[PDB]
Amino acid sequence: RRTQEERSAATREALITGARKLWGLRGYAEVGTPEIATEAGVTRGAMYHQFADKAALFRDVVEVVEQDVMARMATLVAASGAATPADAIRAAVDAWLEVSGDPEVRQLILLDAPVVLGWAGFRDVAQRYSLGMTEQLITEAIRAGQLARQPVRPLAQVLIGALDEAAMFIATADDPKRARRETRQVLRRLIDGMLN
Amino acid sequence: RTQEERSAATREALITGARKLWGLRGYAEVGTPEIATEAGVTRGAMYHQFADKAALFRDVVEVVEQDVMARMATLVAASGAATPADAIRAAVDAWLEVSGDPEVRQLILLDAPVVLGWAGFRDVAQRYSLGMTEQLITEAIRAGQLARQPVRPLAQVLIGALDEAAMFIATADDPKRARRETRQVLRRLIDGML
Repeated sequence: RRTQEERSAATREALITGARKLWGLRGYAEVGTPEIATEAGVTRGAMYHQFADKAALFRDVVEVVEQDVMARMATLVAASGAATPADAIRAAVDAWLEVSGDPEVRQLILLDAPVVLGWAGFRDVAQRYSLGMTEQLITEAIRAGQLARQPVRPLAQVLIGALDEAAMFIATADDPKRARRETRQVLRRLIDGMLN
Repeated sequence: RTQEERSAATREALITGARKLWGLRGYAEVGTPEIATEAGVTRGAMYHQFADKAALFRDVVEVVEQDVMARMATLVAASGAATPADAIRAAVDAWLEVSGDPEVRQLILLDAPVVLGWAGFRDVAQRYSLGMTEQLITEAIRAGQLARQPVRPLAQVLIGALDEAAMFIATADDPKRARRETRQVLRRLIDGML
């Protein structure tokens, strides 16, 4: 026997896992909640006990994917050997271009999320984690004397705007391999210009 | 009067009314009946000019983009900028002024990427503000004022930064200080870029 809180937690995770998989492959518009409930092996009644509607489930999917994106990026940044805050910023660019190239991340984060959530929803749900990490890297680069002292939150929001748009440019390009290479170069120059 | 004069006046009334109402309340909050009513057009005539709500939005974005391009060009010329690099610098101030218009933010920044999709909006902006940015970047490179690099990605990434800068100011608890701080970080980023 499982306790009710245990069954509720296992039900919730199965739905997030199933929605993430199916929406990742086919897009938010192409998969309904009945097919997701079936995929998770849960009844529709249990599903609607965890999530009021389709959009509430998508929001949780986005949160979980974004957390995964950050963890994957931290691994790539650690693998780059970056040993200063500025070098971590440079590596975070390449890490983002690699992870956002994941077809599931492309579908869920780049194509679906800005449309399903709107601007304010995407900032609050999707962007908040990356914005916080970016603010920290900026603060540390200023502390280390690698970046001129300046307002941290506006600069972080501007960088995130540039990085999100870079991923969109690659994701929609008729030659994504080429677009990724060109975009990587302009982003590296933009970061190097931002720094000392 | 002439038949095309009628359709053109009908088309222009629908775009003007849709621009105004969607500008004030957002695409999702105004239906085509309220727009036809604002424009003084019948439900049949409005349908004859625009197949669906999104088709009308596409023409609204075109004229708004045109207005943004013209306002940006006017302010940059008015700033006294006389080199491509100074024109790029002046565009920061010009955009922060033009983007203080809530209709511009609602239609271009909030609605357009949702209603048209990102690539669908790009197809419109490439003929207007995006194309203009690409040209200014090309000229700064030709002048040796900007490091040679892929023009199309740089133009689009810079616009992405400017889009979010405008939204950061608009939602700030203190918008007046946010505009000053955001101008500073944008100027520093551009000056480092040049």
